[PDB]
Formats: sequence, C-alpha cells, structure tokens
Amino acid sequence: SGWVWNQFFVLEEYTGTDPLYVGKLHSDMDRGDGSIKYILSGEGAGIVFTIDDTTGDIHAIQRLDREERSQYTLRAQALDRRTGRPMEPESEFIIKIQD
Amino acid sequence: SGWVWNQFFVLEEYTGTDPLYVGKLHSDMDRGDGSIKYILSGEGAGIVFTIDDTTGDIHAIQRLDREERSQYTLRAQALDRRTGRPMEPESEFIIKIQD
Repeated sequence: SGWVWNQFFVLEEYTGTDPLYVGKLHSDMDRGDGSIKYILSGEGAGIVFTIDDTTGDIHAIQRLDREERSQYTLRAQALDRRTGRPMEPESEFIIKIQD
Repeated sequence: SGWVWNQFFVLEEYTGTDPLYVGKLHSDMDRGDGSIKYILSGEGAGIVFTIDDTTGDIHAIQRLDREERSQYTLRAQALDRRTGRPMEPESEFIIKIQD
C-alpha cells in the first residue's frame, strides 16, 4: 500500500532540555527478551534524538524549531545483541517538527 | 520487513480540550492538491481523535489517562475526493497513550 507510517511527530513547544518522548522503534521479531538491540543512525542521532537500545524508545533532547529545521531523516537498525548481525533491514524514518 | 510503524504516541501530560497534534495520515499517492480525502474511524474517533480530511492531521481533543486506556485501534482511509473511491486499502493503525 501507499500509506506512509514510518514517521514521528514532535511538537516544538514541548522540546527543550528535558527528554520529550517521540516514539519507539519496534521490530515484529522482538520477542520481548532484550535480545534485540535498537540503533539510531542518520540526522542528529544520539545528539538531537536518543534511543534506548532495549526498549526502542526515542526522546528529543534539544530545543527544536520547525522554521530552522522542519524534519530529520533517521535510520533504524535492529541487531542481535550477541552477534551484532542485522535482524531487520535498516530502515529510514522521519521525525517531523510541528509548530 | 518486521518494522512496526503504524503507531502514533500521545503523551498523556499534554492532552486536554485544546487539540493536541498526534500525527498524520498520508498516502504517497497524495499530490498535495486536496484531491485525497482522509478518513478516520474506530476507537475514540470523533470523540477523542479528529482528523482534517485534507491535511490528514490527527488531534486528540480530550484529556487522556494511560491507566484508563493505554491504546486506541483506529482505521485509516484515503478516498479520491472527486469520486469517493478508495485509493489505498483501509488500514489499521494504533495510537498509544504514554506515561
């Protein structure tokens, strides 16, 4: 189908210093036992957006502004903890900033 | 792939009678001219969540509590604005309340 789901939305009003929950990465192969390691890559990964590599939760940790930068293209990876070998194909997703 | 993307995340803290931007329905068939009509149905549609049928923008319009309900199962439609014929299969998506 042509539906676009691989995006998250962030209200800039609510961003700033304190981590603002954005969304979470999740593979249907995650059995729930933490054997998947979620990795963020691409625009502002680790700097503008953090990820918990176990839960896949994503937080914005900078003050954001739509006029400055209206969106970020990131990449999601899902690796086997032990091996570091990919369990999903790496997938781009976007975080859009709403004003 | 197994990446689960058909979900939006609503922080409980920011909900209220003021519309809280939740996310957006979007078809890649959308030319940008309003010839697509986005329709939203299912759990909390119309009472908790509304949609702009042109932009596809979803807002939560009630104050929500995770412990009362952690998630809503909704349905997305994309109709050709002139004929009312579907341009996409009707697709399920989820809105998760967090905190």
